[PDB]
Amino acid sequence: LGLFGYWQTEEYQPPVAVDGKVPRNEFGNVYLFLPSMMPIGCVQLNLPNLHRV
DNA sequence: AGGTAGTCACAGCTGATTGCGCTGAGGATTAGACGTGCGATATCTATGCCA
Repeated sequence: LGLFGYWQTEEYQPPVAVDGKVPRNEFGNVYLFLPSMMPIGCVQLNLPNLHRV
């Protein structure tokens, strides 16, 4: 397991939603450990059953 | 007076229907570090020996 140092890591730049498409990771989701990780043009909503709508 | 076309009333053909089965998205959920008792290893040095 490669433990990279602070000098080897710069910064995570969140993507930008294009043409009404939400960017997704390799697994089809978005990592939202921090608010800055949210892609530009995206909003997180805590609405139950929102995906069905 | 004579006859066959328009029309209405009972038969076949077919899609909708009520029993049942799959998918896809929700809400619930042990193997190193840190410290310790123990067992093997170091070490400073008081004292008696002869040349």
